[PDB]
Amino acid sequence: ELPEDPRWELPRDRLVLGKPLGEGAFGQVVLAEAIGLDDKPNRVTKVAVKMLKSDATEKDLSDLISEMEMMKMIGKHKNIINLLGACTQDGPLYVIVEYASKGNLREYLQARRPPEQLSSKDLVSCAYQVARGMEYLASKKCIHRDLAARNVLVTEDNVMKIADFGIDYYKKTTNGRLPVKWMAPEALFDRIYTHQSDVWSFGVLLWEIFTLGGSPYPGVPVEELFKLLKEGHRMDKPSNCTNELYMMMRDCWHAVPSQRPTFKQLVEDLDRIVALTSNQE
Amino acid sequence: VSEYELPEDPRWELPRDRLVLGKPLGEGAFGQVVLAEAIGLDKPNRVTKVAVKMLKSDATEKDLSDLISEMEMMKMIGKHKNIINLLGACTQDGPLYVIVEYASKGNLREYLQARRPPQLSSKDLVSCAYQVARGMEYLASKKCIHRDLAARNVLVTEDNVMKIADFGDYYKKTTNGRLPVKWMAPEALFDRIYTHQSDVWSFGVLLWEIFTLGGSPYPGVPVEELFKLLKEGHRMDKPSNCTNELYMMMRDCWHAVPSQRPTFKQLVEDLDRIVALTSNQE
Ligand SMILES: COc1cc(CCc2cc(Nc3ccnc(NCc4cc(C)no4)n3)n[nH]2)cc(OC)c1
Ligand SMILES: COc1cc(CCc2cc(Nc3ccnc(NCc4cc(C)no4)n3)n[nH]2)cc(OC)c1
Repeated sequence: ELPEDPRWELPRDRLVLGKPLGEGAFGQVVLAEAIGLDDKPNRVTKVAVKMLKSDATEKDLSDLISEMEMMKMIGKHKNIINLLGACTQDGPLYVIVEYASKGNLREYLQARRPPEQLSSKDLVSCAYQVARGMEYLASKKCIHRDLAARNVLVTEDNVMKIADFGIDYYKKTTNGRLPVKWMAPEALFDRIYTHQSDVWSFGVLLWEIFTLGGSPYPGVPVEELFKLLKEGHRMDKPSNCTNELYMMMRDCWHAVPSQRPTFKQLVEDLDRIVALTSNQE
Repeated sequence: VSEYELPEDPRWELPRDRLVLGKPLGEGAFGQVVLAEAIGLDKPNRVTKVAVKMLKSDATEKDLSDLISEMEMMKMIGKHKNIINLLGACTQDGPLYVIVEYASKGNLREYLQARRPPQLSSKDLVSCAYQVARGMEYLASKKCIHRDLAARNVLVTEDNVMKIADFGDYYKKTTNGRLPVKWMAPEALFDRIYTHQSDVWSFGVLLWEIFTLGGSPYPGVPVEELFKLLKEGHRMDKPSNCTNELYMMMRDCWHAVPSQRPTFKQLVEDLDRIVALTSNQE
C-alpha cells in the first residue's frame, strides 16, 4: 500500500486512459482525460499519465514515487511540466501531469525546418523559456543533470516545459544520440554535478535550437569526444545565429565552471535579445 | 635505363652551375622541396627565386620513376596562372632537380588560418575559389584528374595568386593531423571511380575550407564513421559568413549522383559572376 495525500489524490473513475505517448523516465506515458480537476467538477482536462511498465521492479516504483514527491515540493511554474494529481490507492500508481501535444523540442524544431515556420524571434523565445524554467528549478535547489531538447516538451500554445529533473557513457538514446555530448567536463570526468554543469548543457541546448534540432558532434564517438573536450574544442557557430547568441553559447561552455553565466543572467540577457530580435525573418 | 642515366630534353635542361640551392621548404609529393636561385632562366644574368623538387637519400628506382613522370606530365599539361608551372630541370650528371615556380605564402589552409580575425574580404574569399576552379578547369581540359584537391595542395604566391600543386590508405593522416578521406567523393571512396566529377566534390570540401578560413572538416570524426555519414547522405553544416548561393554551390558539388554535380567550366562561370557581385567593403 501507498500512503494517501488528499491535496493531490483523484478518484480512478475521474480518469479515462487513452493512446500511449511513449516511454518516459522511470516508466511509460499515456494520454488521458481527467473529469473535473478543480469547480468545475464537470469539465474534462486532457492530461499526461505516467505509470510503471509490467517488467518494473520495487526500485522502479520508488523512483516514480520520488519524482512525484519532488514535484510536490518544487511547486508550479509555466516553463516546467507540473503535477496535476495522482491515483495512489486501490490499484497501480498513476502520476497525473500536464500534457504537451507538440512533443519534444528536438522533434518540434525538426518538423518546422524549411524545405509551419519559426522566425528568429520565435527561436530566441524558446531559449528564454527553457532558461526561465531552469532558473525556477535552480531557486528550488534542483539540478536537472540531463538538460537537452529531448527533455523539453512543447504544448499546444508553443510553451516550453522542462521535463524529468533531479549512467553508462556508451548508452545511446531512442533517436541514436549520445547523452555525454551535453555534459560539462567536470560532470563527465570528475562526476561534479552543479547548476553550473546544467548551464554547460543549456549551451548545447542553444546550439540544438539554432541548428533547428541539429545532432551535436555528428559521427563523433565517446573516446573522441573526451579528446575534443581535453583539447578545449568547442562546436562551430551555427548558420543563422547571431554573434551575441554564439558568444552566449561559448560563455555557457567556459572551461572554468565559476566563470559561466548563471540562469538568472541568461534569463536577463535572453529577455533583452527577444525584444531586439525581429519577427520579420 | 634511368638507373645509370636519364634521357636529355634541351627545351628544359639547365646547367647545374646556374642553380644555387637554399633553405628547404618541406616534404612534397614523390620527394622533398627546397628554395633555390636560378641564374638566367629566360633571355640572362638575372636571378629568379624558384622551388626545386628532388628525391630523398632513401628513395628507390620507383620513386625516381614517379618524379620523372610528374615532370613529363608538366611538360604535356602546359602553362596556366593558377597551377605550379615547370621552369626547367637538371637531369644529367647528377641527381634529378625539377625546377618549378615558387609560392612564398605557403598553402591556402595556412594562408587562410594566418589571416583569421581576433584580413581578407568576402570578395577576396570568392576570388580564391574562382582561381582554384580556373586552375582545375585548365587541368580538366588537359585530361588531368588531381585525386587530392584540398587547401593543403593549393599554394598561394607573393601576389596572392592561387596555384594547384601535385596534380596526380584511408587511415593515413596528414602532417597537421587531418584525414584526406574527408575530401573524396563517395564514388572514389567506395567504388574507387576517380573522375573530373570526383574533383568537383573535393572542390566542394575546399570551398567549405575557404569560407571557414581554414576549418578542419568533420573534427573528431573517424574513417568508419565518415562512411556512415556519407551513406546516410549527411552534408557539412553551412559555415558562418557564407551566402546561401555559395552554400548551394557546395551542396551542388556534394550531389550523390556524379553526373548532377556542376563541372569546373560551370563553376568558373558562376564564380566569375559572384566575384563581380561580391562587395570588397566587408
Ligand atoms: C517532470 O516532468 C514529467 C514529465 C512527464 C512526461 C509527460 C508528458 C508527455 C507529454 N507529451 C508527449 C508528446 C510526445 N511524445 C511523448 N512521449 C512520452 C514522453 C515524453 C517525455 C519527456 N517523457 O515521456 N509525450 N507531455 N507531458 C511525466 C512526468 O511524470 C512523473 C513528469
Ligand atoms: C605539380 O605541381 C608541383 C608542385 C610543386 C610544389 C613546389 C613548391 C613549393 C613552394 N612553396 C612553399 C612554401 C612553403 N612551404 C612549402 N612546402 C613544400 C611543399 C608544399 C607542397 C604542396 N609541395 O611542397 N612550399 N612553391 N612551389 C613541385 C613540383 O615539382 C615536381 C610540382
